[PDB]
Amino acid sequence: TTFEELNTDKFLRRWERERQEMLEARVKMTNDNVVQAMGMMDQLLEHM
Amino acid sequence: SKNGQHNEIAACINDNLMAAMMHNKPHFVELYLGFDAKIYELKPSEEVAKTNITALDELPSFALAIEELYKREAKKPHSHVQRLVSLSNTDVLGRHYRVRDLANTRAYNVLRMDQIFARLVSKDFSVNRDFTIYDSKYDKVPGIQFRRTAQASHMLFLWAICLDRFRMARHFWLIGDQSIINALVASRILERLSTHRALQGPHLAEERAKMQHNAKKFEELAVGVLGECHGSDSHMASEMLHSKNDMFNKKNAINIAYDAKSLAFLSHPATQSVINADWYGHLKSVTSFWAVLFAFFFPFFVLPFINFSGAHRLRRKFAKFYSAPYTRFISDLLSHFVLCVVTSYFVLDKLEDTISAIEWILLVWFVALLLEELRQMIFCDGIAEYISDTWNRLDLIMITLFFVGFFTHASDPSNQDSKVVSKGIHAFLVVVLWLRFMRYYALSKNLGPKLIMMMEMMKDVSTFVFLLLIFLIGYGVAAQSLLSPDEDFSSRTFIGVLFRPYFQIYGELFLDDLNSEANCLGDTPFTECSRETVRMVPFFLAVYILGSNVLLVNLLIAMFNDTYMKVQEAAEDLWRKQNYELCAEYKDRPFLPAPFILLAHVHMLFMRLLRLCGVHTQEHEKIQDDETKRKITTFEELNTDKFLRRWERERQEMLEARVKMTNDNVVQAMGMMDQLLEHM
Amino acid sequence: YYALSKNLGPKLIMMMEMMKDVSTFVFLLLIFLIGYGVAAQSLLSPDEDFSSRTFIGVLFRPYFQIYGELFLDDLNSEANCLGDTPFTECSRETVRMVPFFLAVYILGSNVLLVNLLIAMFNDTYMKVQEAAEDLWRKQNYELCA
Amino acid sequence: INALVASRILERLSTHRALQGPHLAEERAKMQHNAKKFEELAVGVLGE
Ligand SMILES: CC(C)CCC[C@@H](C)[C@H]1CC[C@H]2[C@@H]3CC=C4C[C@@H](O)CC[C@]4(C)[C@H]3CC[C@]12C
Ligand SMILES: CC(C)CCC[C@@H](C)[C@H]1CC[C@H]2[C@@H]3CC=C4C[C@@H](O)CC[C@]4(C)[C@H]3CC[C@]12C
Ligand SMILES: CC(C)CCC[C@@H](C)[C@H]1CC[C@H]2[C@@H]3CC=C4C[C@@H](O)CC[C@]4(C)[C@H]3CC[C@]12C
Ligand SMILES: CC(C)CCC[C@@H](C)[C@H]1CC[C@H]2[C@@H]3CC=C4C[C@@H](O)CC[C@]4(C)[C@H]3CC[C@]12C
Ligand SMILES: CC(C)CCC[C@@H](C)[C@H]1CC[C@H]2[C@@H]3CC=C4C[C@@H](O)CC[C@]4(C)[C@H]3CC[C@]12C
Ligand SMILES: [Mg+2]
Ligand SMILES: [Mg+2]
Repeated sequence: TTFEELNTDKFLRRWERERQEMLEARVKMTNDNVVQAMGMMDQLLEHM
Repeated sequence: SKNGQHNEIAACINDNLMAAMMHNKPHFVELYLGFDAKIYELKPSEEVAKTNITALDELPSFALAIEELYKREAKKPHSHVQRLVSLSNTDVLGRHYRVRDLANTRAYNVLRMDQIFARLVSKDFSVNRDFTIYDSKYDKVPGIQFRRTAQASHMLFLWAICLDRFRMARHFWLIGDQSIINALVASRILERLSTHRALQGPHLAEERAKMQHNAKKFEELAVGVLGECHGSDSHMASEMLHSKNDMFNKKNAINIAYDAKSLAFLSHPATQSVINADWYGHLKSVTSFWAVLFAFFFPFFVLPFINFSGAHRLRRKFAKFYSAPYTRFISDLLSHFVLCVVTSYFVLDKLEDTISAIEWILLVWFVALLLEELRQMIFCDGIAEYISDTWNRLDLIMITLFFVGFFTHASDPSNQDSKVVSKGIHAFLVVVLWLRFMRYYALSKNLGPKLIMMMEMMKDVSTFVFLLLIFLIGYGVAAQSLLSPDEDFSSRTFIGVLFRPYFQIYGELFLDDLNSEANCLGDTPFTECSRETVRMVPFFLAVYILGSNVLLVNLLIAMFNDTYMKVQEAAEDLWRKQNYELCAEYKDRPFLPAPFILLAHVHMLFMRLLRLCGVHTQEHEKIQDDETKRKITTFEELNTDKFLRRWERERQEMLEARVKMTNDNVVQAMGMMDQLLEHM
Repeated sequence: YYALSKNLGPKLIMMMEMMKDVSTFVFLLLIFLIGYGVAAQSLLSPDEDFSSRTFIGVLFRPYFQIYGELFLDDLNSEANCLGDTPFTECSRETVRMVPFFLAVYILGSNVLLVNLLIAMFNDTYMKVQEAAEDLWRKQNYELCA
Repeated sequence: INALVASRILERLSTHRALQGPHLAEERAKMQHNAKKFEELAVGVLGE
C-alpha cells in the first residue's frame, strides 16, 4: 500500500512534468507569461 | 466618442459604412456597427428615376442602396450575379415567366432578388417584406428599432451570402434575428448557388468549392447555437424545434433543415431527441424491437410492456400503443413481408383455369395499396417531393406490373399462353417487391447506410457499363464474325454478339462451346480446323478477359472502395436522415396493415365527408401563444450570444491564434522597451 | 491451440468479426437470391404444382451462381430451347428472359455485394489489425488461466 | 484497482440499457473516452 501510494505520486509528478513539455502547454504558458511581462513593463514605465 | 463629437460620427457613419460595404472591408463594417451605424439610414449615391410602379416607389432609401451594390458588382467582367439574374428568366417585380428600359435599368432591385432567393430555397419560402415600418409615425412604439435593424440586416445578409462573403454575412446574421433558421437558409442558398445552372463551367470549380466551404461554416453556426440551447434548457430547445416559423409556410425547423439537406443539423442530439421522442410516441424508448412485435401479435399480454407516456385506461393504453409510429413501421414491415411470401407462393404455384382465391386476395391488397399511394399523393407537400423518393418509384412500378399481369391473366383465364405471359410479367413483380422490402432495413444502424452505398455503387456501375461496352461490342462483333462467317444477319447474330462476351467477364469460359462452334476436329482444341481464321478466337479472347476480368472489374472494385470510404465516413449522418424520413413517413401512416387498410381508408373518407364539409362538428386548432413565442426568441438570442462568446474563447485557445497573439505582444513589448531605454 | 502463435492467434478473433460481417451480407443478399430465384424458377418451369422441389430449386442455383459457377448449360437444358444459339428456338418466349434476369442478378451479386463485403472485411481487418497485439495478450492470459 | 473499477463502470455505463438511444450517442462516446483515460491511469502507476 505505501509502495503503491509512492509510485502513484511519482507517476503524477512525472505525468505533470511530461504534460508541461507538450507544445500546446508551452505555447499557453508562453502567451500568459508575455501578457504578465507587459503588466510588469507597464509598472516600469509608470515608475519612470 | 470620448470628446463629445458623437453628432459628427452620426452624420458621416451611413456613407462611410456604405463605402465600407462597396470596397469589401468587413473589419470596417463591424468597427462601424455599434457607434450608431443605423443600417436602415443608408442613402444611394445617385437618384433613381420614377418608374410608375407602386411597389418600386413604396421602397425606402436603404432599399436603393442594396441595388447599387449589385449593379457595381455586376458590371465587372465574368460576374456570376449577372448570369444568375439573366438565367432566372423573370421580370423586374420577380414574377415567374415574364421576361425593355425598365427591365435593364432596374434589373437588380431588392424585390426581384428576394423572389430569386425565395425560389432558390424551396417552393414555399416567402420572406414577407413590410417597408412601412420605416415611416416617422411609427416612432413612439418601443421595440420598432429592433424590427428595422433585423429586416435591414436580413436584406444585406442575403446580399452578402450571394456574393459569398462569409464575414460580412455572419455579421449581418448577428445583427438580425431568427439566427438558426437564417443560418439554415444561408446554407441552402450557398449549396444551391454552388451548382445552379450558371456556375456549371470548369473554370468556376474552385469558386463553387468556396461556396460549399461557406455552406459548411453556416450550418456549423446553425448546429452551434442549438447546442447551447441543448445545454441551457433541453425542453425549451425542443419547443423551439417544434415551433412554427413565419418565413416558411408553417414548417418546423427540422423539416426546413431536411429540405436544406443539412446533415450536421439533423445529426445533433437535440434534433435526434425530438425525432426519437416523436418516433417512440408514448412508449418508453427502452422497449425491444421484439417486444413491440410480440405485443402486436399478443395485444392482451401487452399490459406489462413498459411505463407509458377500466375502460378509459385500457382503451387509452391501446390508442397510445397503436398510435405510435414504431408500431406502424413494425405492422407495415410484417404486412409487406406477408405480401412478398404470399405473392412469391402465388407466382411459383400453378395458375388455375379461373381467377383463384389467393389472386382475389392479392387484387384487394393492391387496390388498397393504390388507395394508400393516392392518399400519399393528396396529403403531401408536392408531386415532386413524392416522386423524389426511390421507394415511391418502386411502389408505383410494382402496382403497375401487378395490374398489367392480372389483366393479362384475367382477359382469358382458360388460355395457356395468357397464363405464361402473365407469370412472365409477375416475375418482374416479385423481383421489384423483394427490392421494395429493403426500405425496412433503414432502422438498423448496420443495414441502413448500406442501401445508400448500394445506390452510390449503382452510379459506379453505370460508368463501368459505359467503359465495358467498347470491349464487349468490339470483341463480340469480331468473335461472332470469326466463328460463323458467310451467314446472313439476323436476330441470332445480335443475341450471339451479346451473350458469351458478357458472361465471359464473370469467369465462365465457353471454350468447349467455342471449340464445338469453330468445327475444329482435334484432341488439341484449335489445330485441325477447316478455316485458319477461327484459330485467332482464343487470342482475341486472351486480350479480352485481360481487359475485362483483370482490368475493368478491378478498376470498378477500386471505385467501390473509394465509394465505401466516402459513405463510410458519413454513414451516421445518412442513417440519422433516414431516421427522420422513417419518423416523418409513419406519422401520417394509418396503423392498419396493407390488406386491412381499406377499412381505415373508408373511415377517413367517411370522416372527411362528415367533418370540414357540410353537417360538420369536428375541427381542431392548435396555435401557440405570443408569450411562449417571445420567450423562444429571447432565449434563442441569449443562446446565440453565449455560443459566440464560447466560440471566441475556444478560438483564442487554438495554437495558431496563441502564436499570433504572442508574436504581436512581443513586438509591442519591444516598443515599450524602446520607450524605457529612451527614458533611461 | 492456434492462439499461442503471434500470427495465428489474432486471426481467429478477426474470423469471428468477419462472421458478423457475413451475417449482414446474408441479410442483404436474401433480397436478390429469393427474388431472382422465385422469378427464375417460375419462368423456367411454369404451370407446375408447388412442392419441396420448387423450394430446393429457388435456393440451389441462385446461391451457387454467386461464386462464379454458371448453370447456363443446365438452364439451357431446362428451358427446352432447341438450338445451336442457346436461347432462340424455344417453345415459350418467356424463358428467353432468363439470361436477362441472371444478367442483372450476378451484377448485383458477384460484382456489387461480394466486393462490398470485401470492403467491410478490409475495414474489419484494419480494426483488429491495430489491436492485434492487445487481443493476443488477452488470449495469452486466457491460455495461462 | 479503483481506476480499473472506474474504467469498468464507464464502459458498462456507456451501453447499459437506458443510454441506447441515437441522441445519447455523443454522450456515450464521452464515457468511453473517460474510460480510456482511467485505464491509462491504471497502466501508468503500474509502469512506475
Ligand atoms: C420497369 C420494369 C421492371 C418492367 C419491364 C416490363 C416487362 C414487365 C415487360 C416489357 C416487355 C414485355 C415482353 C413483351 C413481349 C413478350 C412476348 C410474349 O410472347 C411473351 C411475354 C413477353 C416476353 C413480355 C414479357 C413482359 C415484358 C418483359
Ligand atoms: C456493357 C454490358 C453491361 C452490356 C449489357 C449486357 C446486356 C445488355 C446483354 C448481356 C446478355 C444479354 C442476353 C443474352 C441472351 C438473351 C436471350 C435472347 O433470346 C433474348 C435476349 C437475351 C435475354 C439477351 C438480352 C441482352 C443481354 C442481357
Ligand atoms: C499487336 C498485337 C495484336 C499482337 C499481334 C499478334 C497476332 C497478329 C498473332 C498472335 C497469334 C497469331 C496466330 C497464331 C497461329 C496461327 C496459325 C497459322 O497457321 C495461321 C496464323 C495464326 C492464326 C496466327 C495469326 C496471327 C496471330 C493472331
Ligand atoms: C504471360 C502470359 C500473358 C502469356 C501470354 C499468353 C498468350 C501469348 C497465349 C495464351 C493463349 C494462346 C493461344 C491459345 C490457342 C491458340 C490456338 C492456336 O491454333 C493458335 C495460337 C493460339 C491463338 C494461342 C496464341 C498465344 C496465346 C494467346
Ligand atoms: C428497366 C430494365 C428492367 C430494362 C428492361 C428491359 C427488358 C424489359 C427487356 C430486355 C431484354 C428483353 C427481351 C429480349 C428478347 C425477347 C425476344 C422476343 O421475341 C420477345 C421479347 C423478349 C423476351 C424481350 C422481353 C423484354 C426484355 C426482357
Ligand atoms: Mg441575434
Ligand atoms: Mg409510398
